[PDB]
Amino acid sequence: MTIQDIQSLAEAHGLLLTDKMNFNEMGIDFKVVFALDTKGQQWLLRIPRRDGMREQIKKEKRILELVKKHLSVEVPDWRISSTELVAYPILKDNPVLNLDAETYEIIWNMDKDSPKYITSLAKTLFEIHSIPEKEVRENDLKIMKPSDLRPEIANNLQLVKSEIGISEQLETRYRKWLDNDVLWADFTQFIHGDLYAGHVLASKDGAVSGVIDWSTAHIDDPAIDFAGHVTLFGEESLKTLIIEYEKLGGKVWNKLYEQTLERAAASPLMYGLFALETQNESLIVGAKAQLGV
Ligand SMILES: CC[C@H]1OC(=O)[C@H](C)[C@@H](O[C@H]2C[C@@](C)(OC)[C@@H](O)[C@H](C)O2)[C@H](C)[C@@H](O[C@@H]2O[C@H](C)C[C@H](N(C)C)[C@H]2O)[C@](C)(O)C[C@@H](C)C(=O)[C@H](C)[C@@H](O)[C@]1(C)O
Ligand SMILES: Nc1nc2c(ncn2[C@@H]2O[C@H](COP(=O)(O)OP(=O)(O)OP(=O)(O)O)[C@@H](O)[C@H]2O)c(=O)[nH]1
Ligand SMILES: [Mg+2]
Ligand SMILES: [Mg+2]
Ligand SMILES: [Mg+2]
Repeated sequence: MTIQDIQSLAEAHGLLLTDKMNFNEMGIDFKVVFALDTKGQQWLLRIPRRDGMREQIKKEKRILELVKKHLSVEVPDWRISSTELVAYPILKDNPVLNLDAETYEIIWNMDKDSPKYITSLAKTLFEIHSIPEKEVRENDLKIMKPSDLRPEIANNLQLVKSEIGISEQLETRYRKWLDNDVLWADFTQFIHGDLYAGHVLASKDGAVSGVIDWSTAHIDDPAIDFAGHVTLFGEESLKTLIIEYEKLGGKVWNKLYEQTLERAAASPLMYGLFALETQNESLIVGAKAQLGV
């Protein structure tokens, strides 16, 4: 897409943009543009990459209106939310990490060992997970009960194995995990559902100030909101995060740490399931790579 193409799309939605813009291709769902309007306001544009995304756009809009009422940190304040374009004013701080546009390598915008990141991330996790189930239900978001989690993952495994394939090693791990009763919590809570450093905004000291990408939010296993952390920060950091979260009153179980590791390891299964649901071949090919087939 050209700069002029983006200017025309934005003008079609009442947003008059300068030609000063740069592109972020990190996301699978949306191409993002850092843009600047002729009054000097910085804008974040999210342009759907696939056909048939209208419902997820309207769902994410509803999610954001729900969560902004409950969180101390900023979330995107959508002003345009058509089937063609999503736009919100840029948030205050940079994400904790970015990908290098050329190399695609992680660029860290804070010291990853920042202690403030752990304590403030614990607080944000506590606030997200505190959102009342009644409000989630009233907003027509998916609610998974504890009894739903293992049957769903088992269905996911059968579907991915049948449609794409899975290595024998990954299958064995996933089936041990599904059978390991003590790992699974007896409660579910409202979660972000795609939470990792790429979606957390912080000042340079590591104090979390915002969370961005919200289409996945629903009630589910809380460990899902810890797996992205252990994937990039490691097991001892995860242990510290769990300790800080419990200090705030976050609901835990003895095996939350172990469950989080298995959720992190289930990333390829979740990617394969997502790719199949999109029906997008390029995505399915990428998932098949991670599945070891
Ligand atoms: C550092 C940067 C890397 O991010 C991660 O590794 C984090 C830690 C994953 O979250 C991990 C951890 C966790 C908990 O998500 C936070 C888990 O749910 C997912 C499956 O895997 C991400 C984000 C996953 O994306 C998410 O995949 C979901 C299936 C759908 C979701 N979105 C489009 C709706 C999408 O953003 C997923 C599968 O790795 C994307 C594929 C394409 C990649 O391999 C890409 C190249 C990643 O390596 C990455 C972006 O470079
Ligand atoms: N600084 C800054 N970067 C942002 C902001 N919103 C999005 N980004 C960047 O744009 C990228 C893609 O935007 P997302 O909304 O995550 O796109 P997506 O397609 O939903 O992403 P995934 O579902 O994770 O694949 C993010 O990973 C950030 O690097 C923002 O408000 N500020
Ligand atoms: Mg994203
Ligand atoms: Mg049990
Ligand atoms: Mg997203």
